[PDB]
Amino acid sequence: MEKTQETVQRILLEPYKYLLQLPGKQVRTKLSQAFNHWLKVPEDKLQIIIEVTEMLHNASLLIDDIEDNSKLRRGFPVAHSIYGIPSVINSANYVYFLGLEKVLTLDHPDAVKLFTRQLLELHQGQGLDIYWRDNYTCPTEEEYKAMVLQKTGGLFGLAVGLMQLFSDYKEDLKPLLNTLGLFFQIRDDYANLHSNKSFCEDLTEGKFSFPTIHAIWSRPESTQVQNILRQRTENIEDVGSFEYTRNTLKELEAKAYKQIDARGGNPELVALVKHLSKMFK
Amino acid sequence: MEKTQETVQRILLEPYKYLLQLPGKQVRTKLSQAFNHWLKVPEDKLQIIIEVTEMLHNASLLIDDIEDNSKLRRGFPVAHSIYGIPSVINSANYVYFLGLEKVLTLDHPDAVKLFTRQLLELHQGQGLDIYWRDNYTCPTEEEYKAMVLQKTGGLFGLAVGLMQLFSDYKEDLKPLLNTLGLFFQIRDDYANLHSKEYSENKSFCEDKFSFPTIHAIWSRPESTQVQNILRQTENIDIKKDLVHYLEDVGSFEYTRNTLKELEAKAYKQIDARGGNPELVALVKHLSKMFK
Ligand SMILES: C=C(C)CCOP(=O)(O)OP(=O)(O)O
Ligand SMILES: [Cl-]
Repeated sequence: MEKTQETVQRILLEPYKYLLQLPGKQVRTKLSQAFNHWLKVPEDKLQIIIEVTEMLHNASLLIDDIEDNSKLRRGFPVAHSIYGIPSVINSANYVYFLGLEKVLTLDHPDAVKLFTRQLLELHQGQGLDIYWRDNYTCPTEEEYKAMVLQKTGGLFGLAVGLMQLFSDYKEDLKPLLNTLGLFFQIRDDYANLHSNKSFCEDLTEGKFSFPTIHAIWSRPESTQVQNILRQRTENIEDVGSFEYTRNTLKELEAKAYKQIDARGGNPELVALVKHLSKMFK
Repeated sequence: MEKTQETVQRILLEPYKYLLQLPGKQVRTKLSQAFNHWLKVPEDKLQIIIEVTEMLHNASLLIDDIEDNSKLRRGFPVAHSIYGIPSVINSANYVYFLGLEKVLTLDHPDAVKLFTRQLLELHQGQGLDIYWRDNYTCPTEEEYKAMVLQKTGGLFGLAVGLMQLFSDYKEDLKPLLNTLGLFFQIRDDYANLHSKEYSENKSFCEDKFSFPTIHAIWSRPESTQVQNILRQTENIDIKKDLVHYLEDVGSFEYTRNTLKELEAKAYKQIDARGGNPELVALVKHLSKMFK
């Protein structure tokens, strides 16, 4: 049972390990560690939380790449181009439940409730993202943000919320988490599209991210075009798109620094935000 | 957030609601009812468990159809032809977590543990099935059986396990569950190759190994007639060929014998648990297929 449980687990995890070994930032690791400046979670619990968070993050990327027909991830072919969609779905989903299993080792009665809630949020966000893309209905800036706070902030919320289960630190971290979730997402959007080639391809495909959203709604005919496209569904700043994105990022950065200062400072979190902000300067 | 949650929910669940309308046997409900002879679960808990089980099962079917590249289910388009693979993955996975959420309403400390274990088993079984197919690894009979017990019985095991959490009856039903899991799957394998009526109702217009072909491959290890037949004819012809080869090597007889042993074992194990007329009658009816 040891030798072949281990073979099975290794087989099932192959697509996931492919992605995990690619060069990446582990921002969720770094964020959680920086947040522990406030929360003072014991190392053993923190390690579990970080593992859960990174597991779910990587698994969700496998799924994301299938859901939007991406070709590359972290510079390399997406897992499903190598292993097939079937094995990748299975692998990513297996990791979700291995994440659940690991949450149970936290031995806290609220942990599973929080994990369930955050996974449901994540799927709501993802599901909207997909729906818009499939119907070519470009979200507004505000719709995009709300979706991102579910799809991206869902996991940030899980890490910090699980930490809060093991901490007497009671300050409201939700505003800062919202800022950070938007910041990270929009920064990714910017990093992916700033060098026309990916940008134009996105527009062709109906792949919506912060720069293309700005570009689409910038044209006056946008409203009437988008309204025709939204009738098919259950759907309700004169500057360049990259400049607008850079400006949004600078605002989000400044806001983060304000919110960190409002919580008494956090040099490690500040240094992380500053490093990540080089991307758009 | 009130009127809006409902819209989003409906978007997310559309592929799942489509699949709910498709023909199906609802055996998991029938087996749960049969196990309730012993377990006598309070109706409020039983209703939740059955809903959880059916949700997880239907979600797994959405995923299964993507994972094995099915084109039809019971003669109708697979969900992902209608809604696309991205929406279906998202829908099925959302339902998994809605299932988790509902398991929490059972308010028993062991329910989530059971859920986790059984979902992990399900994924291991599915994952092996996929791996073998993708990597041209023909399993042995013993490996196939072990895979089937995970893939086919993972959710069966969850239903009964969750039931037993709210039952005074605490005897070990796992051996019987294993026998039943194998029996159901191998009977399906058999019926799908040996019975035109059963094939027509279930796998209408469908072209992936199974108990009989595994026996045929490993019993005549030098032959490659199975592989060669599958690589060839429109499916009626391919199937005839496969069927004749299986006939000629004794794979149908071997499968019938395996099923008879599984049947007899089930009756012995049911008797050892104190008897269960409903389950016995169901096994007997299902056993006609191979008599
Ligand atoms: C939801 C989002 C924004 C995914 C991208 O995250 P990362 O930029 O952290 O990707 P890796 O470093 O983990 O590759
Ligand atoms: Cl510190």
